[PDB]
Amino acid sequence: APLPQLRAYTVDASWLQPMAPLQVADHTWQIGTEDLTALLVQTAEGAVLLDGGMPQMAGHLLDNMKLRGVAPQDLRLILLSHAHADHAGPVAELKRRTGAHVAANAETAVLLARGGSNDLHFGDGITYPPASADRIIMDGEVVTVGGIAFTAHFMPGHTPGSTAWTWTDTRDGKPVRIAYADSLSAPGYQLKGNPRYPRLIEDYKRSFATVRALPCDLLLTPHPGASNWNYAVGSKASAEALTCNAYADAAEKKFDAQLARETAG
Amino acid sequence: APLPQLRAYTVDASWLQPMAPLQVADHTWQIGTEDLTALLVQTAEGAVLLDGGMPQMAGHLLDNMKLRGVAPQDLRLILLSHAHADHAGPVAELKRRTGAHVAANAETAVLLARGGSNDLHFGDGITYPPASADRIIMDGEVVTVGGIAFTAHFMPGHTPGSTAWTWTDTRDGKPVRIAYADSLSAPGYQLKGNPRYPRLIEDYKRSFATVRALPCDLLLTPHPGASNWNYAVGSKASAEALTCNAYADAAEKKFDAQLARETAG
Amino acid sequence: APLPQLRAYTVDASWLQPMAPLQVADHTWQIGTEDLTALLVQTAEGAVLLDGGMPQMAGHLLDNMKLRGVAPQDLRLILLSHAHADHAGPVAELKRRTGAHVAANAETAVLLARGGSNDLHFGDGITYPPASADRIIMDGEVVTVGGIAFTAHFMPGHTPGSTAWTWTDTRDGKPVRIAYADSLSAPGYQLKGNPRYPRLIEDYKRSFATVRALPCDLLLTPHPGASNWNYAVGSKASAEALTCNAYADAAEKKFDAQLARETAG
Amino acid sequence: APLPQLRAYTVDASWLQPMAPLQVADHTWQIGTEDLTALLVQTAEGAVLLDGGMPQMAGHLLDNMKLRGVAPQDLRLILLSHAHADHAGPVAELKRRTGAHVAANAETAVLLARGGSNDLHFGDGITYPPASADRIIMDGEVVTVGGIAFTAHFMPGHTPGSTAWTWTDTRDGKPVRIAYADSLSAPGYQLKGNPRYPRLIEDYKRSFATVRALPCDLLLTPHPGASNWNYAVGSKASAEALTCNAYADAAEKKFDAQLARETAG
Ligand SMILES: C[C@@H]1[C@H]([C@H](C(=O)O)[C@@H](C)O)N=C(C(=O)O)[C@H]1S[C@@H]1CN[C@H](C(=O)N(C)C)C1
Ligand SMILES: C[C@@H]1[C@H]([C@H](C(=O)O)[C@@H](C)O)N=C(C(=O)O)[C@H]1S[C@@H]1CN[C@H](C(=O)N(C)C)C1
Ligand SMILES: C[C@@H]1[C@H]([C@H](C(=O)O)[C@@H](C)O)N=C(C(=O)O)[C@H]1S[C@@H]1CN[C@H](C(=O)N(C)C)C1
Ligand SMILES: C[C@@H]1[C@H]([C@H](C(=O)O)[C@@H](C)O)N=C(C(=O)O)[C@H]1S[C@@H]1CN[C@H](C(=O)N(C)C)C1
Ligand SMILES: [Zn+2]
Ligand SMILES: [Zn+2]
Ligand SMILES: [Zn+2]
Ligand SMILES: [Zn+2]
Ligand SMILES: [Zn+2]
Ligand SMILES: [Zn+2]
Ligand SMILES: [Zn+2]
Ligand SMILES: [Zn+2]
Repeated sequence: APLPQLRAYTVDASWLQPMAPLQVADHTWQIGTEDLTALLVQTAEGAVLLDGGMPQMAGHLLDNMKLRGVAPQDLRLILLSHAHADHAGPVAELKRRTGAHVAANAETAVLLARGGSNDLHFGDGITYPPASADRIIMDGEVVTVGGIAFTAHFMPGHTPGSTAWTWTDTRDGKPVRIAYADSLSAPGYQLKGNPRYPRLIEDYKRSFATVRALPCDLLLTPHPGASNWNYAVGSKASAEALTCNAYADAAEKKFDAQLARETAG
Repeated sequence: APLPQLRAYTVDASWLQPMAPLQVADHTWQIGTEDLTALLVQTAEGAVLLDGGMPQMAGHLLDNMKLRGVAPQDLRLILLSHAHADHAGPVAELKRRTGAHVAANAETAVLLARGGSNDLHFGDGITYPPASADRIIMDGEVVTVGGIAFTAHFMPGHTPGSTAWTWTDTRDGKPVRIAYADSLSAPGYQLKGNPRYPRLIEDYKRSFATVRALPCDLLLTPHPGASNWNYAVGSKASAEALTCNAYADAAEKKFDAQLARETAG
Repeated sequence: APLPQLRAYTVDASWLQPMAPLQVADHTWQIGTEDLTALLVQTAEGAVLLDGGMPQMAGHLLDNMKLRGVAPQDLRLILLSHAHADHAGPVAELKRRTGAHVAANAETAVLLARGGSNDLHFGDGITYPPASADRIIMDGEVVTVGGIAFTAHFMPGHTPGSTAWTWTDTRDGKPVRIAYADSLSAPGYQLKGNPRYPRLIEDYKRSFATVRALPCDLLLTPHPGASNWNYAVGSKASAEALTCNAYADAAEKKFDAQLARETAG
Repeated sequence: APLPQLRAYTVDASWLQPMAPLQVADHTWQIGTEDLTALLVQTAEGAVLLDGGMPQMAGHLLDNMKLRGVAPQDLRLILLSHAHADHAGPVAELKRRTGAHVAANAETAVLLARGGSNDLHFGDGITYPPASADRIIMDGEVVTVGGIAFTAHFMPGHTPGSTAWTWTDTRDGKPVRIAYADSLSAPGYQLKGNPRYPRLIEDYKRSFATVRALPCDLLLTPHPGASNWNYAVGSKASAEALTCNAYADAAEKKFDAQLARETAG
């Protein structure tokens, strides 16, 4: 009996179902798929991309940027929620084709440079082309493009580098404080006494409190279902979206239930 | 219609068919699979590994090292023919589990650090966990472990970093100059006017001449079939093996035929 | 008037004054200089080095290891307090000459890979040869060599990656819990409203509390004066050494005074 | 007697003597110092910089770009002759402040990522802030910005990664084939039997022939004196400049004389 074949990272079809740009606020657009968020923020001096989704989405993102009037070279900066294959997948290829810089904290930088390999929980099961961060970000640091200020809020747990990004856009007239909060799932993770992540539970617990305190007129998440968006319904997409408070509290109830189950079995 | 799923790198079963250590000379053993070479050289001051095969072979290699009396921490150095998934696949994991250093030329180092992504010919189709080289090697440089001297001979073409490694072992008494020459295939490559590799044909042509001039009492290749080894027949494995001259000349005839076919269609 | 010349990183002579190995406990030795700590821990299966001091100390460290019976290849692992030139200076050269692996957290890893350049407070004024970390460590993770367990305790502030390392040695018979706590200085730092380190004050404040809670029968610090060691007096070197509590409290009083002075002027 | 202090990399004052932009052709300007070349090429879709000189020149270069109408964000690409402190010195800082990408061959990439440390001949004596290459270039590859095509010609010797860059500009009307050829010095190098560079002499010899064959209506070199430019005399700066043939032949005569002297003593 030979050694087993490598097994591809396959996802639900809706994670790979392309959509046209969906306007979130005056400068902010969802340009990823129906089930993976990729936010384009268009400024007077270039564009910012927050997340890119799966590795095979690079061309779709560039197509949607062009629909928005954004040439590849106009992308100045890539920001990330966390460096897993379904959110940072196409970053290497996007950098090559745009000249964009990547800004991320040290934890996200080292995982991205590994292509998601040697993941604390997934091992080498879910990888993607490696990419290097060009600017290292600290907790609370402000990154500014075209006058739009993006603030990082560290929320470790789902990954050590998990980050929420906040910025204030407008809706026609009035300001809208947008919060792009990272995932709070723990899919198949060993939570208690994890030798690769000894303070995992403490980090999640603090991250729930960080999410609750975010400036947050409008919450978005890497998976739209996590904050109750429906990208397929256009102008009704945000209607049932959760607050940052409700997102944190639902995530913590799920976490507490999984911890109790882990303690049981 | 959604975007396509990622597709795993699958190979012939014999590339993943484990074998027990096969002795090549007094200190040198084939410890990979029936169809992928991985050479262990055991010295008074630790072991050297030349190639590791596929990513999922790391545990098999460590098992065979232990059969040879070589504990994981006793592996001092990893050398590579070239940094493709089926030859350098398990290098990252081997480094983590042994403390070995990797020595390679600059071209092999940059490809390895990318996990084989953005390959000049394969793109992102065939990747593996990224790894960093700890020592950069120049053409003709000598690497010595436990008194055994390994000499690098650059033979670019199959990859820009393709390298032949030579060393002198013994067979009971008499010296045997071993040549571990890299692959000379060009699988699906565009050879002529390649914008990612403008001097590809010149490099292959020079590499044929480098292989012909190697010190070479015994030739081995990353794929045993390439030099006419049969690892499944034990002490008869090397009986029909090619000389370095015959390997180079057969590879150049194949190359010339493919170039003429490329020129035709 | 031409642009100014580059200016070397010069230190007090005692930071570069070599000393013979000074035994701290049964397996632990100070092998750096009179004014820079470099701890060698010798185990049944190889040695661990915690810090190396200045870049030009590599040969002195190897000389002292040899005096201890430790050949260069016997060094298995390098640990760091923080990645500044006077503590991590010779790490690159030590790795090349020993085959050791470096283990560090993500923050220390990214600063080390920059050679201390683009430092949040020093800019490019104080740099050293870059080095890569081979294993990324999480808060509370245990690294074990030869049965001796080293636990990391993150204490950000002096650098984002600042780390205390703890292990239990023996003194003849009885156990001694050693705490190698990092520096808590803020030399010339802007503490309040620092755009490169927005949560600097919160991190220092938490790090004082982390240091107070360390398992700590014997405290050592990267600069011996910081914990009131005198490496020049041999067996009396530790006599007046501070507890972890006193070190934290003295450091916090200094920090509070500097913050008040920063608030004033 | 203590260990010696670190010693700064100091150069002649004229290597740090700033100058205003000196026009070389319709799109090409010398914007470095009187004694260090840094070429700005201005295109319809952004600027290219070839070399930057010393680390402390970053601000001077940005000042000269602004004089040319080139904002920091308008710099798209940095190209290098070779990755030594006096030519690639400010690359890290320029990348941070412009968003430019660096393109270089694998040898130049690995040396740049080391900040020039562990240099084959200089060791750690001459270092600079490390920087990463964003695009790896092959021999003869064409890099295009704003329709202007830059071709790389490898000329190893001074460093393994030494590269000549060629492009065709215009002088008012007529085309001018510019050749920016790298240094061919061997300052204090051991040429014969160098274990860190065994094929050094063969590489230099081939590089003389590469330089002789360059498309070359106008030659420039990293040090203007090497090709007999005088940047201080404005429109007469290129009057006595050497051809590519004469540069190669003078460099080879110097090399041959140094080799004979090395063979003697
Ligand atoms: C298993 C996932 C997937 C993996 C991950 O990022 O952890 C990815 C590697 O495949 N992405 C994930 C994430 O939280 O970001 C996870 S969890 C899953 C995603 N949508 C679902 C959701 O959020 N609901 C509220 C139902 C659960
Ligand atoms: C297509 C391959 C495979 C790929 C490669 O390394 O290029 C790998 C990525 O899947 N390894 C390869 C190599 O030359 O190293 C190639 S060529 C193929 C391997 N054994 C065969 C062989 O060498 N014969 C003499 C029949 C041809
Ligand atoms: C300015 C330093 C020097 C610099 C640093 O590491 O920050 C280095 C870059 O030069 N190392 C330093 C450290 O805290 O680690 C600092 S502080 C200085 C060192 N010994 C002194 C001390 O600790 N006392 C209790 C008097 C103060
Ligand atoms: C010793 C140098 C200096 C060093 C180098 O790059 O090698 C640098 C590290 O300090 N740069 C150098 C180079 O060739 O690029 C060298 S050689 C020196 C520079 N101008 C002179 C010259 O080229 N003449 C024709 C007189 C000789
Ligand atoms: Zn995830
Ligand atoms: Zn996800
Ligand atoms: Zn291959
Ligand atoms: Zn192969
Ligand atoms: Zn410090
Ligand atoms: Zn210090
Ligand atoms: Zn040079
Ligand atoms: Zn120079």
